Amino acid sequence: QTSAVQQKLAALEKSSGGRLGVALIDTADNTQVLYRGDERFPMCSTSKVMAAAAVLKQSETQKQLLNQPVEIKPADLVNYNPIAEKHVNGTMTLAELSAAALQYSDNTAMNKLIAQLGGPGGVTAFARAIGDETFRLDRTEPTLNTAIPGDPRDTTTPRAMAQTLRQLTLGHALGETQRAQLVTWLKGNTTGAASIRAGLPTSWTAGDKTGSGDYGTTNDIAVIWPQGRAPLVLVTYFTQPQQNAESRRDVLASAARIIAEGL
Ligand SMILES: [K+]
Repeated sequence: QTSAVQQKLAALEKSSGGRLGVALIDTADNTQVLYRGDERFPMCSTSKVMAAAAVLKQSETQKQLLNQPVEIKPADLVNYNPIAEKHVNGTMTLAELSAAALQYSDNTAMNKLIAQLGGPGGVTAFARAIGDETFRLDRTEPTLNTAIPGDPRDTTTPRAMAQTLRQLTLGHALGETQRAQLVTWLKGNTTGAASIRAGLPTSWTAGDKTGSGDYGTTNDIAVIWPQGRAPLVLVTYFTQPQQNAESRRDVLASAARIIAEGL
């Protein structure tokens, strides 16, 4: 079937000129709403959630891991490094790198998480360990953002990412103090006010991770606490046909507003 909500998302998509993917899980009743839910999209910086979560999982068996220093050298800086550049020729802890990656979208910080995990495939391995058969991380920053149409590298589907985000933030994929830390980090994101959360009633609270890349790729994944009811998980991915396209955070806000109005 095609619901009214799905038809509205298709109208939004048509007007946008791009390709929109949406997955909602309403934890009040476990129901899902999806739009292109099984199509692949480039994750861009939304993949930082999986990497940070994989390090949190490692920390369950190493109480001091998050306080472990990692050297930041000039050669490690990539294209967007607002926290790591302050620490070149010094160190950041794995907690500091996780916070920087998640809350500031620091790409050097992501590369240090990836390295801690043994490379992109270590991120994918953690995904598989928590039941996500779809996610794949193939490259480091910045090349994981090339976002070329039809390229499977560094992609997932909206359905898979919503399910994973639920398990990580609300379920039991992580230990309870690690889950709480992930949620704290997401709720302190600095980059999200124009994306999903722009489409939601302002009384609601949320944590999110944005992403952006080539092909005007504009993404957000969020855990949401609406006023008065059980939490939601919402994924909104968007990508466009030309390599140089502009970001469209407003499309993500519009998708979220359609979802919220449909509850
Ligand atoms: K970024």
